[PDB]
Amino acid sequence: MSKKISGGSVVEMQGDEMTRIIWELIKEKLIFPYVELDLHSYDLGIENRDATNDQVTKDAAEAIKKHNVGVKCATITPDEKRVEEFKLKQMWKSPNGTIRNILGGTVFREAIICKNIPRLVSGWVKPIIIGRHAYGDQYRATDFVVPGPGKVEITYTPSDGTQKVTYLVHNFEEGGGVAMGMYNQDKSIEDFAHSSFQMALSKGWPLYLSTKNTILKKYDGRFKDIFQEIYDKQYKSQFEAQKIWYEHRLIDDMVAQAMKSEGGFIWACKNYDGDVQSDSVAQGYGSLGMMTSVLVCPDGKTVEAEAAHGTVTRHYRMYQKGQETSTNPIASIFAWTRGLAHRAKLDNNKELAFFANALEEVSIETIEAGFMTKDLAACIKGLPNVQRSDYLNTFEFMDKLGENLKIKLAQAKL
Amino acid sequence: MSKKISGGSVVEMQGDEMTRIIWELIKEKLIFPYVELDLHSYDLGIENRDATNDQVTKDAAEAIKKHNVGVKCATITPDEKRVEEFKLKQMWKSPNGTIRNILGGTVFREAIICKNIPRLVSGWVKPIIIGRHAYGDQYRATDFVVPGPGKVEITYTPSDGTQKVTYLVHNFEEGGGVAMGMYNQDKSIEDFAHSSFQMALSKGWPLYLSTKNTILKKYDGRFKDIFQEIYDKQYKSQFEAQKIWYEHRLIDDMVAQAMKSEGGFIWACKNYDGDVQSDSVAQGYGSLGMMTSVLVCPDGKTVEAEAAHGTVTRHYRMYQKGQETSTNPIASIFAWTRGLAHRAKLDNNKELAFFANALEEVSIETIEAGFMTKDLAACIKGLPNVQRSDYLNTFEFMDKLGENLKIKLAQAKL
Ligand SMILES: NC(=O)c1ccc[n+]([C@@H]2O[C@H](COP(=O)([O-])OP(=O)(O)OC[C@H]3O[C@@H](n4cnc5c(N)ncnc54)[C@H](OP(=O)(O)O)[C@@H]3O)[C@@H](O)[C@H]2O)c1
Ligand SMILES: NC(=O)c1ccc[n+]([C@@H]2O[C@H](COP(=O)([O-])OP(=O)(O)OC[C@H]3O[C@@H](n4cnc5c(N)ncnc54)[C@H](OP(=O)(O)O)[C@@H]3O)[C@@H](O)[C@H]2O)c1
Ligand SMILES: [Ca+2]
Ligand SMILES: [Ca+2]
Repeated sequence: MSKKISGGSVVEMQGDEMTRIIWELIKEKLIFPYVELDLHSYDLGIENRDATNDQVTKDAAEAIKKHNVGVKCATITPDEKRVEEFKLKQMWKSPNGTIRNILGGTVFREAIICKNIPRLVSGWVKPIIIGRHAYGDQYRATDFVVPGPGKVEITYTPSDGTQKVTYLVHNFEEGGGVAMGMYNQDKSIEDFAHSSFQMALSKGWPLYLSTKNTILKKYDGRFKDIFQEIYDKQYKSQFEAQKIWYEHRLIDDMVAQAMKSEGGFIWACKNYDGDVQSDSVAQGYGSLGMMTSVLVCPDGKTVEAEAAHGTVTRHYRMYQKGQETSTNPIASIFAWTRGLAHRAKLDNNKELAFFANALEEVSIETIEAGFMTKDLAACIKGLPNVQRSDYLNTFEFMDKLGENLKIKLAQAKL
Repeated sequence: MSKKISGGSVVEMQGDEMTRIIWELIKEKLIFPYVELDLHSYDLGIENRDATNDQVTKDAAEAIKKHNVGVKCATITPDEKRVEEFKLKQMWKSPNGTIRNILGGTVFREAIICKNIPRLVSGWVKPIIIGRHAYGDQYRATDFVVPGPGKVEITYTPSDGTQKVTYLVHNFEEGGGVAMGMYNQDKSIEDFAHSSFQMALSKGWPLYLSTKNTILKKYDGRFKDIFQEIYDKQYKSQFEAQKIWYEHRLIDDMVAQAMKSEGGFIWACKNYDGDVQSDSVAQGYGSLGMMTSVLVCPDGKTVEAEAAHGTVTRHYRMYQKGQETSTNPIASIFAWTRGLAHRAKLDNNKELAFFANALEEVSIETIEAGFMTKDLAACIKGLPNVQRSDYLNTFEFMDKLGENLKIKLAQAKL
């Protein structure tokens, strides 16, 4: 609509439920008024994905390869109950898995900190950065139900023409169950290691990798060996210069060490662990609504910013019944600022870069000034002691943000 | 030596490193002096397992089936570095996986609480109980290294050999990587559900199950469907009477909800999640050294008690160097007490039951009186502010418990 700064090419991906509502408020009140964009939109709402048989999801991924920058809204991943809810043709796969599998790379997640917000974990005075391997494992697996007594096996047929190898997975003598198979590639694991070592060096913090190699001796063993190998041959000396270090730990030990630490380190996580632990860490610092998530591709030019949390169904349900909601929009806001910032970097656009940072400090300034959504208010007071007066609802908060942004930009221009 | 209370038949499993040292101190100073047990002993130390080609591990599991009660010390699970350390014949599999796979059931883990010990997580004023499915998944999988380009497929064959379903896992056309197969059985998942619903009813607390069914639609979907099914048909009404409830949550949502909760609920976890989260929860309340872990078998008669943590190798290295150490023995002691307490329940042995509870309160009384190992001292003071005078070394702590126990048992008679 009414815009002024030249933003450039950006790939936008619309989402579902509560986040879809918030997403539009962000563009209308915080972005469009000040930035003119060459926008490429792809509606990843559950209805449009079903309509296009999920083709829209693949088109978006490819669009990101071309334009180099994407910003995504949380989306719904269908299970049986969802198929029945929207009368879907199929139980579509996670659009995040599809995008990540096509782009590849590492998803770096970190909390968004405000000085007036108490944490649930007492010692985290420094930031914890998680590097989630964005490829393979459970997010590209094959699983099915075992109908009754029978044999389940997994085989490998070499392109080198030698004899195929067959391994027994299990002999179901009586009754059925379930089975599945998953995998990962060396090249992808290699990129994962490089991005981890590089992130630790740019921050000047130690690096940790977690696996369960004692149980999955071959599978996880490969992650552990590739990391150690690349470290010894290309990064060990650089780490020592900055007096930092790299260590591998069993997932058990790692989550406990993290819990009692004071933060200040990079945490390389396999796909699943990175998925689960980034939520635990976000909640630890305060709220799932306060965290950044950016997929950094192996090219060092392409990026996809997103909100790590989901569509927030519980809040949407309330909305549908006419009950007042107080959903944190910051995570969704920082997906735009982080993306536009990268856009700025790639175009040497100082104005856009200025805008991206300006919106980020306005978000933090607002909350520290005392205006926040219910989740952050519960951090200060106890959830049981939170009063309606301690916070603004979803839309009152977007309005306040809007005014503050308008004031800061004016302050800058004048 | 001495002994006085008739204890009955108990299967003991010796372990490795730091926990092996502690294990002997427990028998010599806390058990043997007051109880004469019919011990059917098995050495699960890494050296004896290698010597017997791991047969000793299977003999122990079978012994537990026969005598109905076992108590186990933490053990080492070999990876390449361990094979080189002890010059092992093979990279032996986890003895815990072997025992659990043979016995089946659910492993219930819970923290051991002391009033004077501060938590890392602020809101947990009530206990969190984890029910870890002890069968299948990653702990009975088939993983291998993929040497180069080729195809990996997984298949199922009815026992009547009439057909064969083949699913494509992945086409490796660029290089190599890894792949694996895993499974589970309906019957085992069914026992898991029943034990979870029953535990919630005996405690009078809500129950939660976590899975990632949105991604592993068939595999995790089966867990979710079996739980809901058994709930609706056999437990829903009983839950409502006690005003409690059951809900399924995505693993993402679950770990975050747990982090900000006040505790007071049963948490049904798939094998892997139960493995990882029980460590995070233990550290949250204070220390990995303060947690109980008991495998409750389907037969509702056989039980296996253990410590949830490992052999504590790091402390063990300082021990070998001839350096003074301070390692929490509490978890190892409760493995003996809960095991003896079950033996008492089965034989209707009142004297033994009194003894088991007496040792448990002595452990708690000692710490609350101000005598503890370094880990607990760091909970009170900050780790950076802990002084030697603030804690006892392992040998000093065991001796203090030993004297306190002597007192209580003397008053328990005189
Ligand atoms: N596209 C994605 O990246 C993504 C990621 C995760 C889940 N999902 C999808 O989202 C749907 C719901 O999944 P879920 O239940 O696990 O949801 P979720 O979106 O992660 O939210 C679960 C809970 O987290 C809290 N929360 C999350 N974001 C919040 C915010 N911005 N402000 C305040 N509180 C927030 C709320 O707790 P209270 O209810 O206690 O306030 C909410 O009920 C599913 O269809 C799922 O597939 C998508
Ligand atoms: N048999 C079992 O049930 C079991 C379970 C887990 C691991 N393991 C085995 O044990 C070995 C070591 O594995 P890991 O490194 O993950 O070890 P771990 O035994 O879990 O200990 C890891 C860290 O946890 C803390 N910790 C654990 N128990 C403690 C106690 N009793 N008192 C005080 N602090 C305690 C220590 O932290 P600080 O160093 O910071 O003090 C220690 O270095 C491996 O060979 C593994 O296969 C066996
Ligand atoms: Ca997540
Ligand atoms: Ca564990």
